[PDB]
Amino acid sequence: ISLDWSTEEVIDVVHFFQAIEQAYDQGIAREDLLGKYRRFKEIVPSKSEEKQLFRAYEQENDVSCYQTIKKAREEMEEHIQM
Amino acid sequence: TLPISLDWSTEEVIDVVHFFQAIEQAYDQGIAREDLLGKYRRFKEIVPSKSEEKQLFRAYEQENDVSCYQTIKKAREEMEEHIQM
Ligand SMILES: [Mg+2]
Repeated sequence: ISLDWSTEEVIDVVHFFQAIEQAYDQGIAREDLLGKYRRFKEIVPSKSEEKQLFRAYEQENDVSCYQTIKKAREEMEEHIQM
Repeated sequence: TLPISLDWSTEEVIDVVHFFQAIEQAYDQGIAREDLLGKYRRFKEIVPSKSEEKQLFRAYEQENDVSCYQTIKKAREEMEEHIQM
C-alpha cells in the first residue's frame, strides 16, 4: 500500500529531478546527487514507481535517470558529468 | 549471429524478471499501461541492443504463450490505461 506525499516530500522529489538535470549541465557532486537519490528512495521505495517516474521525466528530457544514478552509485568519481 | 552472453548486475537481473512478469500480468488480470512501459524502459536501459532484445523475447516466448512485441506495441500505440491481452 502506497502512502500519499506531504508538501515537503513533493519538494524533495522536485529537487531530485533537478539534481539529474544538473548532472547534464555543469555537473554535480557525487555526495549531493546520492543524497538526493537516498531521499527520493525514502519517498518512493517502490521499484515500479521509480521506473514510472523516470520514464515520465525522460519523455520530455533527453537524460537517463537510471544511468546517472548507476554511475554515481558505482563510481568513486567525486564530480559527476553526464 | 554472434552467440549472446549477458553481463548484468543483481538488480538488473531482477528488473528483467519484473519485465517478463509484467508481460504475463497483461495476459492475466491486466496491467497499467504506465507500469508496463516503465518496466520496458528499464529493460531497454539494461538491453539497449535490439538484437539482444529480440533474442530474449524469442527465448521467453519459446516456453511461454505471450508476445512481448504485441503487448508493448499495443501499450505504446493505444491510449487506454488498462492493458489486457
Ligand atoms: Mg490513498
